[PDB]
Amino acid sequence: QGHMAPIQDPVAFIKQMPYHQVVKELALSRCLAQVSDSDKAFSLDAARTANAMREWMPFDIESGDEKINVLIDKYKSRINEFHSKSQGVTLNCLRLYHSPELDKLSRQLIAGNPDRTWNQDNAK
Amino acid sequence: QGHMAPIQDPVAFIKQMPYHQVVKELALSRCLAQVSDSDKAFSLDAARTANAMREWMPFDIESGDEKINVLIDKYKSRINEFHSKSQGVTLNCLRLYHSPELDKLSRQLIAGNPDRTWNQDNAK
Repeated sequence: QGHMAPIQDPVAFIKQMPYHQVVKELALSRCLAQVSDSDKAFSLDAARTANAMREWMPFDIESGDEKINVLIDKYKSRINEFHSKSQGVTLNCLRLYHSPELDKLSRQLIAGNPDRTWNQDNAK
Repeated sequence: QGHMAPIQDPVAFIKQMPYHQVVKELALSRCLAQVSDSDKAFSLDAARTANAMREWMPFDIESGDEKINVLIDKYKSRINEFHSKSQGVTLNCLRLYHSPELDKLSRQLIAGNPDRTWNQDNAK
């Protein structure tokens, strides 16, 4: 009730990002898909969001898929030794998203300069 | 099988962030909690992750809770008019997370300098 109007360009905010950041958005979204119920609407939404990111960057799909997925696998299942009741899978995905490892990989998986944006390459 | 060892300080990566960024982590995590099934393990995990962020920043809880939540509400339910099958609730939360609006609010809700870090204030 009292819902806001539809979003006209859903990926406008992605198209303004440097490509290395788009890779991180894909990685985060897929991590979230993998740590939630594969047979649920949220997990499916996150998976499709991750996959859709590839349209907006010159991503190296053939090698990049498994390189990203192996890295996700190194973060997503960690047991969090919290100090002083959930497992913190969301926290694991955030740790991945901010990791130096993902930051390094995010630059390697982009054809050309990883600091360019989709808008730069397609709109102007 | 072949699982990696437990994480010793789960929030080490949060403690190194400028406080305004910690607010964004809270906002993203809670957005993810709200767009997933409230009666599911993932949603609960995301909620607890969001709530746990407050320990690591001088956050203005009394006003900040609803200010963050009103902003989440302006992003989370948007209908994405995709060009050329999920609703893209994950995308909505990412849009929130990168929004100028959240960036502005994230600085307003921190006592003192919002560019300081937990480590700066507590460890050295």
